[PDB]
Amino acid sequence: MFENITAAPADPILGLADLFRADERPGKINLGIGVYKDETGKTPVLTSVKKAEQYLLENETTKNYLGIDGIPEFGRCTQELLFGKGSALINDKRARTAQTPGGTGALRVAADFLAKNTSVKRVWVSNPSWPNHKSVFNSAGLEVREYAYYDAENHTLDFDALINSLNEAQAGDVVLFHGSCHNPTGIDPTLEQWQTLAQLSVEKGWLPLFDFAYQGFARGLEEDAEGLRAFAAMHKELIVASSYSKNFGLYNERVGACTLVAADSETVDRAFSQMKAAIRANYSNPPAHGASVVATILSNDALRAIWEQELTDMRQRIQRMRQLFVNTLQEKGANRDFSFIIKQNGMFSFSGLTKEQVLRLREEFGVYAVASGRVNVAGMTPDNMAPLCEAIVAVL
Amino acid sequence: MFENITAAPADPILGLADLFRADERPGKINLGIGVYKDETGKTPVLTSVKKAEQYLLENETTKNYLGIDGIPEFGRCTQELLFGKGSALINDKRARTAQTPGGTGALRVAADFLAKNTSVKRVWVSNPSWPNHKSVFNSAGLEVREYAYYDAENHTLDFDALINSLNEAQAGDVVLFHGSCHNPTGIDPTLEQWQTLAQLSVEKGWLPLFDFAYQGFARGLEEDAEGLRAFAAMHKELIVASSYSKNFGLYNERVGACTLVAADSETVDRAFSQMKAAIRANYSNPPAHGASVVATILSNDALRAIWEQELTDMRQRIQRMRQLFVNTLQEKGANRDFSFIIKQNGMFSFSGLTKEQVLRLREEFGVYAVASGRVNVAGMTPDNMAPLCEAIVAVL
Ligand SMILES: *Cc1c(COP(=O)(O)O)cnc(C)c1O
Ligand SMILES: *Cc1c(COP(=O)(O)O)cnc(C)c1O
Repeated sequence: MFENITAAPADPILGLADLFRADERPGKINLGIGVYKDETGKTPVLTSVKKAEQYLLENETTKNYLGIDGIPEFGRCTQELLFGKGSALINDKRARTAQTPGGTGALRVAADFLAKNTSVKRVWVSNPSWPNHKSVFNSAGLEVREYAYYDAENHTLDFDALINSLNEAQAGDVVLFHGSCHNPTGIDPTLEQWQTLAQLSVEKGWLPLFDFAYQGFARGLEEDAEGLRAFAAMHKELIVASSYSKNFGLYNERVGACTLVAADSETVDRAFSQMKAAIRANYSNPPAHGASVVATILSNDALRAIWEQELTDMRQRIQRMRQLFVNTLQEKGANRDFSFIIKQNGMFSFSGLTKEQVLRLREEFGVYAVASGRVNVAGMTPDNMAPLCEAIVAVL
Repeated sequence: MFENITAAPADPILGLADLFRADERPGKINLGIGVYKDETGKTPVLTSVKKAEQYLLENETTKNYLGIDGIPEFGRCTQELLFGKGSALINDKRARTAQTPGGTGALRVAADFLAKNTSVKRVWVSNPSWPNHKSVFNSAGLEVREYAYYDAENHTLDFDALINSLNEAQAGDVVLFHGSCHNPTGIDPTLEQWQTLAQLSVEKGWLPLFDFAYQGFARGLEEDAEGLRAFAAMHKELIVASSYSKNFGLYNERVGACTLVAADSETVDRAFSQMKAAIRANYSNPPAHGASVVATILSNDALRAIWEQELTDMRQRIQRMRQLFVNTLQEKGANRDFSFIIKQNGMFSFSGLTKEQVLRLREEFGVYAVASGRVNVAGMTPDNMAPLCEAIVAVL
């Protein structure tokens, strides 16, 4: 019965790793990764999570099942992290949150929930977007469309072209927004554009679906959430998928939440129960480890202070590197003006190199980027910074 | 958009917990649970897993993403646990295994994989079966049918009636077998009946789907697998979902694997890639914690020896309790002959009480069982054993 089965197509991101872990050139550099790396080239366990894990090892007495929605604490801290302390939404009991296996698990859960309990048929995802967004949505049965976003020429957010592509979006359609650090491009709407996008959404009838995967990496934990909070203020409904994989360095523990907000308590509840049933037919209940670690940190003044600083360092390292990158080029040749790399947020951004320029980089020079010219800035160190720009300038 | 949403129906198993955690009667007893409990009424963390977790805390240097299939070690030990050491299947490179979030996550993953890459439309699950089996299958789009199993009158496995219901099963149909400790009833096919069921499956063209959730609880780790191994010997294809939640007491860490076997290397591989793509659109990659704990134990002679003993104790406690149960009744009144409870395997079995007898138990006497009359034997202790049978005999 499996003899007819077709090879699944490689992922070139997940498929890119291999040739790196096969190349030999000494200079070898991997800027196609999706995780953060410190100045020494490693993806360390935060000190704060190591402390929370010792606590757990000592205080855990059972590994019995969590509820289907996970750890209550975890759910609350998330809501507070996302919407804020004295939020009208939290006080009105308008939000229910489900602990989920990774930001990805949250997306799929919203997907299966939306797919089977509502009349949603389409989801619009920004033009360049995290490639896996589409696949998560298709597998639920939903159709994915694309709205315009990135100005190929100006390396900016085309606000008009974006809106112009969102008028073809009808009422009960789900629009997907990246809360901060746009995954492929790093270009984020300003606060005025989020307020504008919020208003259009209210009039037009769209159902917002926020993907928060890097809270804390553009400007901070609170600032990074103003857009999401601009919508939360005028919308009666919205869904939000967050991940704690990149901001807690908890990648393989699968920590993320899927938050659902309705018009009032009775509704978020009724709707939440169907969400529970979706989870229940998927993985049954969430993995306690990484999430126990996050509830513990966030609810301990001591540990939380340390984590904030660890987040801040990470964020500051990337900012140190975007700047050092746009400079070393200016010194080592650099035809073009890469000044745009600066103030593009998060670990990524499009270099703007052609697909053929990337190949040449990876083949002669041994620098590994995603064919889209997307580079992970956190994979740059002061040490490899120089050969890196020298091999880029050697291709334009 | 969520105002039309319908209340999801309660789970009465997951919905049964509540009224227990609300009742007041001192004598209060919960035999409707799904987890194991020791003689003191607790679900402890094994000593072996506590040791493996200290190891991890000390030796882990990163929490970076696992592959989509998880931890290789974990995959190998599983294969060896399931098929055996010098297995033709392992040596021929005929099996690929994916670490998954719980036995439930494995089921869904097989489900989405089967749903989208094969011409499977139906799945047959034993008559009384783990209720969540159906929901996992429906959500993939597959249809669930039911084959006969349990002799209401004899408290036995109706071998004929079973087979008689499996002739309506056509060629590319998936038949689901519980490898050991049938979830609701505890009745397991003997080795001759597994060999017979294997042969029928080969001639008729069915695709076996084994659900192993209690390996080690009926007779042992190896014996519990002879059925599965009887099929593995004649089948060119078969799928197996295993869970490590009940045998490692790792309930909330979501540890389970989804094993896929094809006719040969090239095929299991091609097919495996599509399975990877299913996982990839679901949760992206598996939680490392509970699975790291299992690879570490299983690959350490010291720790594995301790675990085996802990498994053996659990298994022996349940056997001590089935026997003590069928006896205390014989002493305290007992109309009927419950001698059938003895040598019914695992933590469960049907008491054979009518749905109205269960209600009366739970309402007057404060004993909590699932309406199907299913009782968890591991929730019985020598201490509560006496009031328990006294309140049962008070209802017949
Ligand atoms: C990383 C990422 C996710 C997936 O998160 P996991 O937490 O690893 O599942 C989802 N969305 C975006 C935009 C991401 O960058
Ligand atoms: C417990 C159980 C499962 C689910 O296992 P988890 O590992 O908790 O997902 C699946 N199948 C059967 C028969 C079970 O008893």
